[PDB]
Amino acid sequence: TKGGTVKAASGFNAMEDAQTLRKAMKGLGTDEDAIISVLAYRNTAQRQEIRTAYKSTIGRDLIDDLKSELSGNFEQVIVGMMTPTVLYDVQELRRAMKGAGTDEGCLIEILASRTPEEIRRISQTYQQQYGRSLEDDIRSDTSFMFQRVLVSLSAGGRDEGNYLDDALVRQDAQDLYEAGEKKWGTDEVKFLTVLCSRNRNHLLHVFDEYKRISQKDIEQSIKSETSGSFEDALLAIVKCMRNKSAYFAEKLYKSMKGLGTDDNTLIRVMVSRAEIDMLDIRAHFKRLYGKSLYSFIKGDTSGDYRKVLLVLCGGDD
Ligand SMILES: [Ca+2]
Ligand SMILES: [Ca+2]
Ligand SMILES: [Ca+2]
Repeated sequence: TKGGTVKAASGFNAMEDAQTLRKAMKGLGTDEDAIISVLAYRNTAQRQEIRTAYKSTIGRDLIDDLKSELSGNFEQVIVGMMTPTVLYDVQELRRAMKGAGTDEGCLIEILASRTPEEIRRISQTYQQQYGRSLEDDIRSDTSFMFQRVLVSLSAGGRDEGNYLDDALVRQDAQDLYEAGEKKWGTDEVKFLTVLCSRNRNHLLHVFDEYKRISQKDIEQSIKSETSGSFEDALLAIVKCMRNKSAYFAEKLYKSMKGLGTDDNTLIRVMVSRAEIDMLDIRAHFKRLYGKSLYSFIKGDTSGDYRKVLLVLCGGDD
């Protein structure tokens, strides 16, 4: 509703930007501020035009140069910014699954918050890039009910449109209420089938009906009736169906509120949402947490890494 912080620049001159960036890198050292002052003030599409212009104006490769000159978390953010939107998601999913470990939080976040149409583009691109099925990789990297949720989301087969079947909304709400009072454990299949199959309008109506019949929010019941990564995935679906901006505020809060910082999450959220809904994220952050997002980033990061994240945030003093 308020939208993003990062917008398409006016007066955009790709060749001039190419020259600014080369000047920033050429010779010993780097002018990191100059890099920020260009890249954080162009949108992702414009940054692709810079890449093209850099080859033809400078006779070099921009990403290669950035990678050579920069390091650490600042390099990660800048290279992130330079990556086409779909490919960035693809590469984040790959990173989350590569090796014996898994970044489960990353999988949840992307697969719960992207639309089916976005998931299909991601899935296609992952297949083309790696010659691997996204669904098959997810299936390998996760287990049990958590796997069922993530495989379903990755398959991108949720009902679409906004058709409202009042009788089915009622039935679903009742079914979820009963699934929670089954004698020998929650019926987790009912939860995951409703939450993974139904269209958004329908689910928003189920959530309201569930509260009407149970006097409890569906999130409260999820928290008391499920556990583990499976719980976390179901909560992510619900939160994303209600208000994805709020979900991402929560993701940012959790990435910073502890001792230390979940940089991978902070970076991905800030890069991936700066053009979509960062102003809404900021608003919801302030409501939930009574502090500005800006102040959290300022307090938990430093250096050029801080600088660029604060430009992505927008604001604020
Ligand atoms: Ca240099
Ligand atoms: Ca793995
Ligand atoms: Ca911290």
